[PDB]
Amino acid sequence: KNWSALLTAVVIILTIAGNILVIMAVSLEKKLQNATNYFLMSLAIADMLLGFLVMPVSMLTILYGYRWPLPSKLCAVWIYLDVLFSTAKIWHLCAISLDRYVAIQNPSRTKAFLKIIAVWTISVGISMPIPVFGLQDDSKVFKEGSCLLADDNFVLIGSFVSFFIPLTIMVITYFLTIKSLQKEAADLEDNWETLNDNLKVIEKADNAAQVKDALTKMRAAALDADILVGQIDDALKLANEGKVKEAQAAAEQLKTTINAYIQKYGQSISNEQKACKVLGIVFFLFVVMWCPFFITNIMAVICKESCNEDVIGALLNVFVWIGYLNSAVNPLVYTLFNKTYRSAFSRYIQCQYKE
Ligand SMILES: O=C(CCCN1CCN2c3cccc4[nH]cc(c34)C[C@@H]2C1)c1ccc(F)cc1
Ligand SMILES: [Mg+2]
Repeated sequence: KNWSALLTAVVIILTIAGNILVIMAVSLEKKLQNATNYFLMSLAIADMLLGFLVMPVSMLTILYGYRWPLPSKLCAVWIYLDVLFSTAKIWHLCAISLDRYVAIQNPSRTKAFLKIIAVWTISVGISMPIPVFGLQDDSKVFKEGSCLLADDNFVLIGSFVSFFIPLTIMVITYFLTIKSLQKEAADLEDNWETLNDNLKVIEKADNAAQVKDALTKMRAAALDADILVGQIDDALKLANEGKVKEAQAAAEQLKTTINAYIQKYGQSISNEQKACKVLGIVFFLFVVMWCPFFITNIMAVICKESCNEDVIGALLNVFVWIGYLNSAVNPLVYTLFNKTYRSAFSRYIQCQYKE
């Protein structure tokens, strides 16, 4: 036996215990019902299934010295589900990254479920050559009787199509979301300045022209950022007919609507930027905990006869469990950085499920 098998059992349990709680948070808690949290439930389904189906079999092969213990046609099915769940996880993290970017310049639950299912079928068919060709040829899924994807052309093209190019789309759209929110925070500090400057011009004004000019540029700023434009227009026609102090008074009625609207839109930018940061920790620890696998497995293919394929193959049996450990940690990120997730799990650990 191995103490490694003991450590893996913990990693199976943390994966199964943590991700069920994530599925229980998103299914039960009303504050986790947006589209991103629907993807994080679907991601936790991929994590829960990897802990149930893939990760205990990988522990079983640790116990048999990576000689495959099961039926030989269960190898390509096991590598298919292994590659499927993780490929779903990267295309999920890519879909979160992309859909938060598009949600800024397009301002349903069903729409989430069309996207999730599109990401699942993309992953079902990208991973489809593993049972199609590996069940017809044991040399694609076996190496010295070790079940592992043995064809280098599957490992090169599977890493490029299902790990490199979703990570590339992920890291672009994350950088562009970060810049979009920084422009949106800067656009609304700018319109806050144009509103607050013209409100102070109106409260100094002796003549109708200075109220009318300052409300015109207030009507411009509000149009750029919602329905207080009409209130600004109501005050615009008060200034237009010489009623200076009555237009000045109605701009003070603007100052209460402005502070409400600015602060509400200014809280949702810091909601978005908080949420972008938590997703970026999720994105980061996916790639970092799978980087030692993929880079070794491509340095496997580059120095093939040169390097020790039994050392490389032993590193990859360890590096696969760095990436399996990632399945457990997306729930831990949600405890640390989202009070709604931290509270939901808290209540479920106390067996308290009533909303
Ligand atoms: O496909 C995956 C997970 C890889 C993990 N699989 C585990 C089973 N088995 C191996 C075990 C031990 C050594 C091994 N060398 C080669 C392989 C292998 C093949 C195969 C790989 C994936 C896909 C997209 C992502 F974004 C992130 C991970
Ligand atoms: Mg100013």
